[PDB]
Amino acid sequence: TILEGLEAVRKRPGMYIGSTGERGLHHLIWEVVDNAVDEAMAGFATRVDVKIHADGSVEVRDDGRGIPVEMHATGMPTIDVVMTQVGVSVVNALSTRLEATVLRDGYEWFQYYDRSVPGKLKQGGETKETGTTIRFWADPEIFETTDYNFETVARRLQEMAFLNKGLTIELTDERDGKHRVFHYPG
Amino acid sequence: SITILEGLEAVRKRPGMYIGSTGERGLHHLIWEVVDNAVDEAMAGFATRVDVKIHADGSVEVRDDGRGIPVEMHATGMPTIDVVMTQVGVSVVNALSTRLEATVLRDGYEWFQYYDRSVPGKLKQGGETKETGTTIRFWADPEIFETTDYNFETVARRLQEMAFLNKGLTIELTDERDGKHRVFHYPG
Ligand SMILES: CO[C@@H]1[C@@H](OC(N)=O)[C@@H](O)[C@H](Oc2ccc3c(O)c(NC(=O)c4ccc(O)c(CC=C(C)C)c4)c(=O)oc3c2C)OC1(C)C
Ligand code: NA
Ligand code: NA
Ligand code: NA
Ligand code: NA
Ligand code: NA
Repeated sequence: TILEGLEAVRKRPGMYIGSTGERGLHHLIWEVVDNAVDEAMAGFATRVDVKIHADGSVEVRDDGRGIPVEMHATGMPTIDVVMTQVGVSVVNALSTRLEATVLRDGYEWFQYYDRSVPGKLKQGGETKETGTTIRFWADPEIFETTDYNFETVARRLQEMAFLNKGLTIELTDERDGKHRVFHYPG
Repeated sequence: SITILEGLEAVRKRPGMYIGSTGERGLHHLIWEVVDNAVDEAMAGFATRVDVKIHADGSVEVRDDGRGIPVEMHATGMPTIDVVMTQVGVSVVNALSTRLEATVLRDGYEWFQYYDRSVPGKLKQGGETKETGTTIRFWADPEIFETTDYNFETVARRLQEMAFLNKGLTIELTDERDGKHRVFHYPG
């Protein structure tokens, strides 16, 4: 049933991200970034870092509270409930791979998803830091393009910074070295 | 299999036999081993660039554009990359790390592997690419080392020396803890 839900996304992605061209591809970034910016609005995060990797993956890191990793009532870690059932599960469904690294509850935690199928959540080292890193690889079977446009992403992140005064958003493109930092005082 | 585990446990039992000591000098030996493997690939004529990143979580990432660690099934019934990470020089880094991740571009694909206290995960085949190279990210074990705090200046001075001794190689160093950076490239 959880698998059927994610397969429904792959069958009709337009129902979830509007379309499967360049605008649909960029929706994967908007979803993950919106989740990070939500932590800034909530008063926990101060910075969101976005990287476009040369392998076509995108990495989004925040210093918010960290996606909860404790066991959920449904019998999987809460992070796995999130990545299989809520908004960002669409990103998992339409990615060949998603990795999550969370700083929370005194530890670094590692999870991966292989075509949306969770690995086993691993507890890493001790840390007082909190936050979330998500890295995802858009599925080229789904999208008409896997080419992210730096200028499109930069203009969106600059507007997000303008609506969320005091938030810093950094964007790095590892394909060609482009780098921008956006922030408005607040 | 018993022998492979015995070998890694021998390293944890007496790390001084393999990296000299378990203070700061010993800690920095983990970076030298991984970087040495990348620089050797470059100067054997297969790579042009080595990128070293000290992450805010205390992990170190070393990336090269060399041939990539071989990933094909080995005669022993595990992938060659798992033989490498459990048996050769870099297996000392794996043994003295709580975690090691390898991302290899080779044989037409991006490949993902992890090691939890040197125990391999299942090697995963990712997307298609002609590109080749190796990325290793490792988390030094604080139960082994007296300190896990790498020194930017120590790393920079050693990488500068490596670039000087290997003319034509680019070595880039970034430290996400405090934003420090260097790029070394001696023409040759
Ligand atoms: C993709 O996850 C997103 C988050 O994205 C990021 N990047 O943080 C963020 O947008 C937002 O994050 C929330 C949203 C609400 C709470 C929240 O209400 C918390 N309060 C708790 O006491 C708490 C503790 C454990 C727990 O399982 C839950 C409910 C489960 C949630 C929020 C998934 C809540 C908390 O600690 O963290 C929260 C966090 C991190 O919602 C998620 C989890 C869907
Ligand atoms: Na949507
Ligand atoms: Na959403
Ligand atoms: Na935080
Ligand atoms: Na990883
Ligand atoms: Na290469």
